[PDB]
Amino acid sequence: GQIQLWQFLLELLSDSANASCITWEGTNGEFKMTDPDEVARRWGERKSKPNMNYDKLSRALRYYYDKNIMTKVHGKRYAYKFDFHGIAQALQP
DNA sequence: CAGAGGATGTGGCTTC
DNA sequence: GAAGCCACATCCTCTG
Repeated sequence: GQIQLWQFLLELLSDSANASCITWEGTNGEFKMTDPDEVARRWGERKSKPNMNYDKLSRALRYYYDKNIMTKVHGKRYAYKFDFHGIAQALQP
């Protein structure tokens, strides 16, 4: 508890063990969900919510476009880009 | 199956 | 004991 979504994802990406589950992809910002279910599973877990799936998760991310927190890497599959613009905003009191 | 966004609901923190 | 917003969860009818 006491956490956002866009945070959780960072936590995982800092651990190179989870590269099986979610790995940084090249350019600053870009990453891909190699396993978009083991992700969805651990999220419900951390948020004590055992009905969780990529279906509801990606909707939660689709809100972060308007907030300029992260953006969809168009065409490429299960891939996403963190957005420093609105990241720096949520990182202020 | 993605991926998209509207609609409604929800546990969360709080102002009168 | 109630109205305020917050960031999700739940759902849903598109589309490729």
